[PDB]
Amino acid sequence: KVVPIASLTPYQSKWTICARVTNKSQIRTWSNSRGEGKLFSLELVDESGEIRATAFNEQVDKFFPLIEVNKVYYFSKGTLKIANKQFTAVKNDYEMTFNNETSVMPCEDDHHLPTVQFDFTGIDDLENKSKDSLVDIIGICKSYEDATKITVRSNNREVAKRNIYLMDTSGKVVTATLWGEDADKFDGSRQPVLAIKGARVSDFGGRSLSVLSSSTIIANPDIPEAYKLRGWFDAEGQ
DNA sequence: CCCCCCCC
Repeated sequence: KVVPIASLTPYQSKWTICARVTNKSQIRTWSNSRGEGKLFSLELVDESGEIRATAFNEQVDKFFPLIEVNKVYYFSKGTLKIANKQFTAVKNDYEMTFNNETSVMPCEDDHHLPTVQFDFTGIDDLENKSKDSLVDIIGICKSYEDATKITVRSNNREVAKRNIYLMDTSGKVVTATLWGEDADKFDGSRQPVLAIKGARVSDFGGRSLSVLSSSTIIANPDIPEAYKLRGWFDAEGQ
């Protein structure tokens, strides 16, 4: 029986949520001073709230191919505990981890559950944010560059890299780096309003941003401050 | 249990 995400608490292992996926990761392996394994993570949203959920190893195999982004599912039992704020933009005290107990059945998208949500920081306000801290931002993609292939000696990877320059009603332009696939797909033609959840702050250049693979980019967010942006921009931004 | 996200 279905409770909101707002209600979920480590003190009660009996719960079902009807949540829609807003972010699914790809499967990633790790190995360290502690452990070995693979995982993928999700970000969920309902009418009450949002939550990050992560499946490991044997659930990654169960569940990776049964969950896709933008769809609505019942999630039933997982592991809850304090969110590591360091590593998310997601707005919850806790954080779910699948287990052998987890069930994931498809739920009806008839209650229209919402889409990504954001807690924005003005591009003029990033001066007051810390390096490595995660931000949410909305901006006109004033301009963008072609993608290039960076070469990472530290770990031996050749990554796609695409810089984009984002401006908001303050006239402050911030450089933002896309990586990998993102760097490759992105087309900012007609200068769209982008809303990016969980972009990571960087100090290169004073303040810039790095769009991580955990970040969630919405091309023309159907949200009030996007019309507010295009409005200004087609006037003062010109 | 991850939590790396790269470069100038």
